[PDB]
Amino acid sequence: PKEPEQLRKLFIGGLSFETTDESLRSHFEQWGTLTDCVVMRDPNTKRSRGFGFVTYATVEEVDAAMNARPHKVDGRVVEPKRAHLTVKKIFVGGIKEDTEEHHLRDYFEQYGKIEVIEIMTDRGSGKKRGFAFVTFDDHDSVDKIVIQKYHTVNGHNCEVRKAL
Ligand SMILES: CCNc1ccc(C)nn1
Repeated sequence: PKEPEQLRKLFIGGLSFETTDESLRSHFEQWGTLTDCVVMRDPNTKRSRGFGFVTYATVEEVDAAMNARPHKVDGRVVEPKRAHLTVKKIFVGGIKEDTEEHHLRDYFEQYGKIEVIEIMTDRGSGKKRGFAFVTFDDHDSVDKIVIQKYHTVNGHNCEVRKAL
């Protein structure tokens, strides 16, 4: 059936205070069907809080919207994020001693543009320790990676988390 609603949402920060439900929707409907679109407002003044959210029908639509950044909405470049600890680096554990840089590259390059691959080695012996760090040029790669239940790299079932 339908992917969980939480995984179909984009929070949108940095809105122009003149953006409305209607103008935010007209913008983001370019990349898919929107089931919901709200600008957050003060309950008493109705003045914009400067952020909102949109909900797409599918995760592929969320991907399309993030691939179309930067978004200029009503004259202002906004900041869309998936459902925040916003980082560009992941820890990859469980890769043992036989996983190479090209294994990590070939797998993770389909999530985002890779800038650094660091396979960790023992400070004394030089032996591989069984984990690595991958740095991307942008946070959405990481956000897509860490919501997956599973990552299989070089036949290993890997543990992947955000790295600070
Ligand atoms: C040690 C390998 N480092 C990297 C960095 C970036 C890319 C794309 N591939 N490999």
